[PDB]
Amino acid sequence: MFEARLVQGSILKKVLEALKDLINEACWDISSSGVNLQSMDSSHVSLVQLTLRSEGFDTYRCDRNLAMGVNLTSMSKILKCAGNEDIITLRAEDNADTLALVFEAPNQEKVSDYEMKLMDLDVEQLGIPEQEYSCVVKMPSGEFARICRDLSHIGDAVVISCAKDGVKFSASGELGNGNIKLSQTSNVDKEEEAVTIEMNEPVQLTFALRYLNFFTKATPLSSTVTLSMSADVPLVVEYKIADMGHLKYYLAPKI
Amino acid sequence: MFEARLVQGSILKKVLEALKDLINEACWDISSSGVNLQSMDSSHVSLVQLTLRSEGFDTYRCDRNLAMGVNLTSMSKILKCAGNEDIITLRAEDNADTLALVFEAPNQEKVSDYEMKLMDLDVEQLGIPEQEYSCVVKMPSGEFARICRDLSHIGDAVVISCAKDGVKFSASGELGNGNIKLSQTSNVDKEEEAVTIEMNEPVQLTFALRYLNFFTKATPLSSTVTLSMSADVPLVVEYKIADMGHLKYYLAPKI
Amino acid sequence: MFEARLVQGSILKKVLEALKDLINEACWDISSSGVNLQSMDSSHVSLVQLTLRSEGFDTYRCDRNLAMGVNLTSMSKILKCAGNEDIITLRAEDNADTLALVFEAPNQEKVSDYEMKLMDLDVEQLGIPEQEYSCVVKMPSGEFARICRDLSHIGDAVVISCAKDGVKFSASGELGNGNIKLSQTSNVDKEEEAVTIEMNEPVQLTFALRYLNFFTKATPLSSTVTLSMSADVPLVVEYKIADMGHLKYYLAPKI
Repeated sequence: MFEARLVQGSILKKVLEALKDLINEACWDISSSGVNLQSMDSSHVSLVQLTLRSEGFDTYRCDRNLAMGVNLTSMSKILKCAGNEDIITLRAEDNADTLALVFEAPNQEKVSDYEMKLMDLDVEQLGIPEQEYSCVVKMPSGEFARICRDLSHIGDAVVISCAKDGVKFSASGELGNGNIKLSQTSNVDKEEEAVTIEMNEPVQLTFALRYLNFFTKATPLSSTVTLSMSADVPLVVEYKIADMGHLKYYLAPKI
Repeated sequence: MFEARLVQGSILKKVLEALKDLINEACWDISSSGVNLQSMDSSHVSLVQLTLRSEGFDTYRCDRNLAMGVNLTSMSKILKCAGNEDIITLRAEDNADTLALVFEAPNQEKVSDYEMKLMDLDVEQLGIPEQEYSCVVKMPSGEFARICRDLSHIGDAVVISCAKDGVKFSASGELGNGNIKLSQTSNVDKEEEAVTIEMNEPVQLTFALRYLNFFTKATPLSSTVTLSMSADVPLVVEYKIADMGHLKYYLAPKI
Repeated sequence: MFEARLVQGSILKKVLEALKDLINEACWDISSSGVNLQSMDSSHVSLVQLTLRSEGFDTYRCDRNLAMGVNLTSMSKILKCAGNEDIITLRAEDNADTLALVFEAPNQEKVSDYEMKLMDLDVEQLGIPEQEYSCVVKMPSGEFARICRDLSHIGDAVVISCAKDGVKFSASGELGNGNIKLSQTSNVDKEEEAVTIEMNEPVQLTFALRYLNFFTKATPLSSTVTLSMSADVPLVVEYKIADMGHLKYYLAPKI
């Protein structure tokens, strides 16, 4: 038996809401150390890596490594039947072709029990080259979402320029161009309002806005986001999942 | 002649919003004891029965029993035009076949006078007698609304199974299957957000989920809903209309 | 050079919201006396005329009259990017391309520099010249908005009847008919409905409700609206924008 009881159900709701548009199907690599997902998106452009560590779960049980192939659109639909404050328990027999999802209200008067059909899929594998990056921008998650959205009216691509004297997002198109300059803070007082740049050398990279606008569906999961960049390698957009792990999205620059 | 004055016109806005999707035209039986509507949907699976007592109105007079044929699409349109806190007055002179509806804004600035056909058409008048039911379930209306909404993502039918210690709703379909068990809870005193059962013998019936989703548009009219059920007879779904009367939806099971 | 600055970002946004569904490509006349926009809408039915005097901006400089051809949907989008508390700067250097729109958030965290390509359109004009009208009605803007919206459920045309009593809007279609009567009560009254009317002779004209429902998108720009009517000429619906300027709509009555 695999069995994982997650007390804050909102978290799994949000993860599915952040993945279902970008990718339709993917295998859930389950083990004693946690749950891990790794997939390309459905247009073969970006890469996604999800991690939810075992200890994040209130109760956790994994007799042996499972791989469950999963339609995320169906999984999301089922999770929309969960409340935000439900305790969600995930359960699969060792080689069973189903995943049960139990949504307990907090007072135990209402209990829901769903049994999802798996789909049978060939796993993907990479993980990408772990790297020391030139720039690391930490910033509010709501601010990053709004920027990508604003600039998507102007252009299909965004140039992210970092230097010592700031970060800048620029886009360009048929109706013109725009530049959004977001200043580092010093003493912001809260921690989650900070804009901090860890800079080694200036960098200027171009990314497809369409894909960044997918990545920002993870905003509910965290109040900050970090962008790690270096020349000619994929951007990582990282959202922390409430002490349990993370959702990274990798994207090639143009060129 | 007919005239009924309702100071809390918000109630009548809620009833028409409850009726307009399911039923398109209906007979309005007006008498000195009040308003009684009764109709099948255009597909013959369900029946609605509405009752508004004369004493529920601020003023009421009926000279003359009347069977006004009414287009509920058109009446819901006109009611849209009413303020939330307008006084609503319904009116019919005699050998005129028109229903007038007068909305007087809260601080007598503005009177709106509306009038609609009153197409007296070949119709019905059933009733169907008092039955004794195997189960009667009372529960919060917003909770029944939620279970019908969520299960409609899974299948197009719901098995309702009643038992001493609770009621279950189960559905099955494309993306897998689902059951929601609500427990009898007692409490009472501080609120009736309870789930109570009255069980002479257990019941187990399948119903059309889309119809139950029409019925739940009445959710805003009452904090609770009752479900009376028996083998082979139509389910009743009752909503109380704040000390003026009731709204009952009737649905026959399958097989 | 042209340059204008405003603290009231919001007003600009509301002007574009109120124009952009009626007209696509527009020509802004920028002179030293201010900004002027005059155009038919894209169906050649109604006429719009916007005026924003130079004094209404808290800085204003214009060397040379410019005719800046803009797509109003694209400019509404851009202005959607700005904080409602943002300081806005409009800037152009004289012709081809660049209108620059700069949004500076209140305390210096964020600056947004946009640049809109201008197309070459001729500066229109015609400026149909003023008149004394049989009848001039002034009323709450949100009440005028609500009357057009509601009657649009009954009919496609409204008949405005002005009289010493007050003003009456009446519409008629398939479902039946409706009239709304606002009366002149005296003075010193709490209700915000002091409908006032300056009158030479009762008028009675019909108007397409589709277009009136375009003109009420200006509702946020002012709390009152003034209607000016005579037989055989266009209605004028005027929103005064706070001694900054005005937005006028012209619609001819049905024959």
